[PDB]
This record gives sequence, C-alpha cells and structure tokens, in this order.
Amino acid sequence: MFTINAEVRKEQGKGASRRLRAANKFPAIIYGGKEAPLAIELDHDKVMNMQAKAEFYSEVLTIVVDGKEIKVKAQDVQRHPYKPKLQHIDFVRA
RNA sequence: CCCAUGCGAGAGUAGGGAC
RNA sequence: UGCCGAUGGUAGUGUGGGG
Ligand SMILES: [Mg+2]
Ligand SMILES: [Mg+2]
Ligand SMILES: [Mg+2]
Ligand SMILES: [Mg+2]
Ligand SMILES: [Mg+2]
Repeated sequence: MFTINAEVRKEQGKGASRRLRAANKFPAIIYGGKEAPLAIELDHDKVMNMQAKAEFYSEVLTIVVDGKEIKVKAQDVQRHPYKPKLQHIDFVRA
C-alpha cells in the first residue's frame, strides 16, 4: 500500500502554490463524496519516487493528513512543461 | 521574467441531468 | 459548440518592488 504524508494548506492561489514548489513541495487536492474538498501540500521528491511505479495510478492509496487516513486514487496529474517535476495532483476519494 | 499582495480564465476533473 | 458543472492547479492580470 502507498502511504503519502500530507498537511492541509494554510493558503491557496498562484502565489502560495509557487512558494510551495520553490520549497521542494507541491499542491494537491482531494475531492469526491460528501465531504468538502481538502487542499493539501506534498513532499515533491517522495511522491515523485512513489509515482514512478505504475501501481501508483491504479491502486487505492492512503494519504495521512491531520491524524487520519483518507483512501484515494490518483485522478489527474499536472507535470512541469519542461522539467522532470510534479506540478499538481488530483486525488479522488475511494 | 521574478517577488509581495489582491483578482483570476480557457481547457479538463469530481459531481448532476426531467436528454 | 453544441446538457449543467464544482474544488484545486495553470494562463493572464491591478497595485508596489526587483531586473
Ligand atoms: Mg503574483
Ligand atoms: Mg472553467
Ligand atoms: Mg470547465
Ligand atoms: Mg453521470
Ligand atoms: Mg477556479
């Protein structure tokens, strides 16, 4: 099972997102179901290595944010236009 | 082009549909 | 441009600064 550690974002928007990426992290979003969407931030390198395995995109993953696990599937990924980096990820609740 | 701050598409995604 | 349509990200951008 893939276990991803994340934190809830304290700020959003272009400025905040660029700050994260300049600091070796990147934004992501968890949506789906009855609960409201949850905007989170991830460690770039750790997730990048994880998603290098094809199962990352087929399996139900576990994101540890706050203190509980959420159970999601990768729904979409935005990659840098010309750099080997992850820009954003959509996670859908499972 | 970048930073701070405010504003924020187009496309696509979740979801919905008496079609 | 052919049904409606979030959230987040992206483009662009007002103000101030940097270059
Ligand atoms: Mg700005
Ligand atoms: Mg739109
Ligand atoms: Mg749209
Ligand atoms: Mg449907
Ligand atoms: Mg938006």
